Formats: sequence, structure tokens, C-alpha cells
Amino acid sequence: GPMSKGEELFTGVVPILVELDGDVNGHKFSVSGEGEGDATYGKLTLKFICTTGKLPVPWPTLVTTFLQCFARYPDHMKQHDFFKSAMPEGYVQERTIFFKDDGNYKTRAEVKFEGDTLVNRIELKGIDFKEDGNILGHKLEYNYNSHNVYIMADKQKNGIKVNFKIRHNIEDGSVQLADHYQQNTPIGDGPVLLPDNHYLSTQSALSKDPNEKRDHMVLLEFVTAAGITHGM
Repeated sequence: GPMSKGEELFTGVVPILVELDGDVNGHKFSVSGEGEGDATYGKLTLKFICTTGKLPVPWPTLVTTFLQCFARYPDHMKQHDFFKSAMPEGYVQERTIFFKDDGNYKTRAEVKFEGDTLVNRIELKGIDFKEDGNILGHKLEYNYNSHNVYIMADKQKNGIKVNFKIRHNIEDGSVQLADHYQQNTPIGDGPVLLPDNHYLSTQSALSKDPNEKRDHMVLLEFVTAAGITHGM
């Protein structure tokens, strides 16, 4: 049987909407995204458009901000899926992202069902970026590395927490570190699943739509949970 009501909402393909309101160093920008997710396979397919013009930061720096409820949790781990258990009312996802030797992003997002669509709505505030640094200078390669992140329960606040480092490839062969600190809290009062410590493993591919003239990103992602019971 299902371990939560929300688990049942993800057994097939679900449409996705993403809306981001951004302000980096006083530059305001907006991004809209559309696509589909299939948590049976842990797969996301998304297209984002900057509706205000050229995106003032590199697209790869926003990948983590733009849906962990679509992670594939194997049968033996479904009791640890906090993200689906918060649905349909959803969760708040908050992060500070510290870019080494550069500025920070602060983000607040709500992830929930609106009608039949899973919607991620984000406010982003970026401050203290260098005008000619890797971010505002668009020195990041248009690609993305794979990452394994360590999910832990926050029992006192009835949610989950995670810290992880994202590595962004730079055009000179160096790496720009983006240090993530993340807190997720349920929006509703209902019971949720608080997990044992485990990993989410993510693989992402970035591409372009050949028929899209606007500044945009196509994102394909695969996310799966992996446990550390080590029963052996």
C-alpha cells in the first residue's frame, strides 16, 4: 500500500509549471517554465524562458532553484519520501546558495499542486555579486555535473534539511563552487513522512531548443533515492 496520500499523486506523468521572480544586484528578471515529471522513473523534462529579456545570470546557476517530489523512491524506501508526503498542500523550500569568492542567492519557493499541475513558485534575491565575476560575467560553461545529496529529517520543524556543494565548470578549466543550504517545511498540518538519512542522486543535461529565439534552457533530469541501511 501507499505510505502517504501524496505518494499516489505521482504514479504517472504529471504536468509541471515553474515561475521565478528574480532580483540579482538590483537587476530584476522573470523566468517561466513548463514540462512534465514522472516519479516512477525519477525523470523531469522542462523548458524555461526568460520573459524579461536576456537572463542576467548563467542558466546553470538556477538549475537547483528550478522538484524533488519527482525523485524515484524504490519500494523499500517509500516510507522515507518526505516530498510526496507533503502533497497536495505542498512544502516551502528555502535556500541560501553561497558562491565562493562571489555573491549569494537567497531563495524561497512553494511547491504544491494547483489544479492538476505540480507548480514550483520561487522568489530569488541575489546580492554582492562581482560585476565581472563568473556569474555576472557569464563565464560558466553550459553544462551540469552529477551530484549526490544527503537528506536528513528536521524532526523539530517537521521537515527535511540538506547541505550540498554544486560544482559549475568555468570557461578557463576551473570550477565555481556554489554551496547550498536547504530547508523544507510542509505547508499543511497533515502528517508527513520524516525520513532516515539517505541520498538523492541527480543527473542533469542542459540543451537548447533550435526553434526558440528567446533566452531559454531545456533541462532533462533524473533523480533517484538511495538508502544507507547497509543491511549487507
